[PDB]
Amino acid sequence: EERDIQKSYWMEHRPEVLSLIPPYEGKSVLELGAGIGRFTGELAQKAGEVIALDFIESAIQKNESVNGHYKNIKFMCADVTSPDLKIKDGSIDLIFSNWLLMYLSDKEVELMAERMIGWVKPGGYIFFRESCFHQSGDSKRKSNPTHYREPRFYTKVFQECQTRDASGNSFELSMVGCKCIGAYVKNKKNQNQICWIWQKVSVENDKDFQRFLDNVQYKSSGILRYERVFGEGYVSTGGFETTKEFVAKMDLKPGQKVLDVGCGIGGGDFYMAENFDVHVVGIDLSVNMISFALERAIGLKCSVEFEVADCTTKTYPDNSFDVIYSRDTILHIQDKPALFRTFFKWLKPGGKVLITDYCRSAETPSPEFAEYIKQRGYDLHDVQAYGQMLKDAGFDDVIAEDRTDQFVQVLRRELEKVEKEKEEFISDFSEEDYNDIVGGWSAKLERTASGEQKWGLFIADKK
Ligand SMILES: Nc1ncnc2c1ncn2[C@@H]1O[C@H](CSCC[C@H](N)C(=O)O)[C@@H](O)[C@H]1O
Ligand SMILES: Nc1ncnc2c1ncn2[C@@H]1O[C@H](CSCC[C@H](N)C(=O)O)[C@@H](O)[C@H]1O
Repeated sequence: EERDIQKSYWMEHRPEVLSLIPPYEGKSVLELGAGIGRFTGELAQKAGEVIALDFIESAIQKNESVNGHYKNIKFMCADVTSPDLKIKDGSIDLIFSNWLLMYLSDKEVELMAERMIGWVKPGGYIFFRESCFHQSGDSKRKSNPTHYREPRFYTKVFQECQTRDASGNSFELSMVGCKCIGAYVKNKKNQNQICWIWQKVSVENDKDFQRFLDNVQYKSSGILRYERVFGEGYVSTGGFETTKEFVAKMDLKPGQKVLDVGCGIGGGDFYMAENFDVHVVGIDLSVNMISFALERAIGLKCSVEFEVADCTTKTYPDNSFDVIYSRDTILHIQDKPALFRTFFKWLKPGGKVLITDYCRSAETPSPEFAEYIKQRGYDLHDVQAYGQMLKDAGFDDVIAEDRTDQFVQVLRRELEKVEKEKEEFISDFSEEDYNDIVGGWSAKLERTASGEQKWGLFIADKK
């Protein structure tokens, strides 16, 4: 039994947290797992009345020895899960705990959310703080029964919690805050102390609809494994480092307008807009790509806009853009000359096009390369011929560079990093995700080594 294991464990065995908890001056507070009263004394000094509870007799007795002089505390030795624990429903302004749910089974956490919402009055708060993430228990002794859960579990249990009064008003919990104890630092290892603040609200939601919405988002998230390999914000060759190199060639001036054809999740667009004070118009055929772009754009003050659109059918007025930019997108486009003629009209006189794209050697594709091209739906040309297409469309000063050596260098570095981080990659993602990346990068390196696959950089300008 969980109860016996946790009780046995516990038988053998601050200003920041208080600053985080909802206002408690004058209020009715229930402290669960009070221990010897590290918080109890502080709470009581401002609270109207406190109930301090712990299932270890000696702990709660020590609490009473130290804090008993505060006459507004009632002390209880009880297990929070016990049916015999009697606390008047709707009587509590604030339920406070600090390390507690980690000592309950998964089903008991669900039980406790229900007990807690019952105990708190409408408009009241629940605060809890737990040690999270499985790896937090790697160095744990076999007889340490502490549950180090993924934070998503606590969020989901409490967001689905529902109850009724008599008769028969529905109540749920809204999430007021989720906070990292000691302040969140990006990429910082071992930040596992997390707290939540929930408020009891009058509402009846359909949890199946919420699960549906979350599941739609989860299904759309495959692109994140590619972002992991390329770099935050990027889903093509070389991430930020290649983007910085190529954007420099545009000579972007403040106030210019850039079209990004195949904008993906927007990282290159944020980079251009923020660093060069240009307006970027980004289009991508994928709803899911644009969803991430829009989300990462929230809060940014740079001038970017994103739309789901097919670049082969989208229309813009003549002379709309100073620059048309595209990275590893146009291999999907079957009629490049038509696309380029459209680019020529969209660009203002004096404008510029910059494209990187997958290409092939001039030689006829091997049967294996041809089948790959067909399955993927690609339209590949040699670098010189691609350049000629830009010339044919009316562009001047066409530069067409074979950058395959750079492509290979970048592929090798991208693959090596994933391989060296295999365990974490798999924990964050999955084994199948890891295999997809390693397999795909290995195959690209095979096709480059055979001499069949190429990578090109194209720059041209208009009149
Ligand atoms: N099911 C349960 N019912 C009541 N108390 C419990 C419990 N499971 C664990 N506890 C108590 O929860 C406390 C956790 S340690 C933290 C104590 C205090 N909240 C503070 O932060 O200082 C322990 O004292 C333990 O005895
Ligand atoms: N006809 C089309 N119109 C617009 N985008 C297209 C398209 N065909 C393919 N794409 C998009 O082209 C993108 C290529 S991946 C690269 C995205 C981004 N430029 C970056 O470098 O990170 C994909 O997101 C894909 O959805």
